[PDB]
Amino acid sequence: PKSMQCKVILLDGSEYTCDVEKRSRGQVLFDKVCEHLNLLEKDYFGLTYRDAENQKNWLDPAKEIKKQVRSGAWHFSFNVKFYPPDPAQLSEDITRYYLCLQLRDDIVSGRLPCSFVTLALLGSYTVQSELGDYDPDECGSDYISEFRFAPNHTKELEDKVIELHKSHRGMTPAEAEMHFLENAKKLSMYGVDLHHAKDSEGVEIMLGVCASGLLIYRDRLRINRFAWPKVLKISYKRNNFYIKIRPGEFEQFESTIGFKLPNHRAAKRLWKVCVEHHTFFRLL
Ligand SMILES: CN1CCN(C(=O)Nc2ccc(F)cc2)CC1
Repeated sequence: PKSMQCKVILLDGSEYTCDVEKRSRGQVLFDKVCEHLNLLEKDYFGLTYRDAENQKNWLDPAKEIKKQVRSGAWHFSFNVKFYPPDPAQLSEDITRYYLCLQLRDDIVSGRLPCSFVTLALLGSYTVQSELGDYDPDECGSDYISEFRFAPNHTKELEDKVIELHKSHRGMTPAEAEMHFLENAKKLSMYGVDLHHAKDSEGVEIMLGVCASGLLIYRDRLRINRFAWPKVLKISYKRNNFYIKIRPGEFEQFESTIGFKLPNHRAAKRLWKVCVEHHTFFRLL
């Protein structure tokens, strides 16, 4: 029974390797990775792979791995797929831990923009969780953490992490990880999956997919929002993506809104993540 080697980049940056039968569905690999991670609250997570265009795609757990990775390597990342709006409602501390690891990469990568002060506060909770109580012996006036806190590190930011770390004496890792999440969850781009697009006029916009709905960023001023309940149908056709809005009160007709994506693959990818978010966040 022929098996393919799988390599999975974990959220701590280490690599998990296993074998699966070459006709295996994504769920088989996902279950192995989650068992490795001692993760029970699996519904928030997924595996990603890179397609022939180097775009990130979710591995569909219901479909054969081979039919998704096609010509590419059996190389994956383990990621948060659905960011919980209220991480305090998760059952297990270990779930919150993996969500913290993801958010730390979202911040360092610049996917999740963050003020100086919030970068320093999030850093201070990570330091408290991972080293415990502040110790002056380790950190002199010239201290620079090994910890990556931001897309760009400054001495000022390092100083502020240390100043806030001092305030967290007695804080336990789950407690510090919960404070991390109570701050991160409020950030305007928390759990927003962004897609480059053009409006029905050719104006370059961003489409954001998240728990609360579909966001349209037409620049720093003029952000439109479509809550998931207000969306009856998501469709794609060639390079175009469409949302069918419920009729407003006393309105005769549904309304359909159309966008232009980079290519057909990008339209199908945006369609699939919207359908998935709509289904996931509808239920809980
Ligand atoms: C396999 N499904 C996954 C979706 N669904 C669920 O509970 N979603 C959810 C929404 C929002 C939240 F914050 C947590 C979970 C039930 C089982």
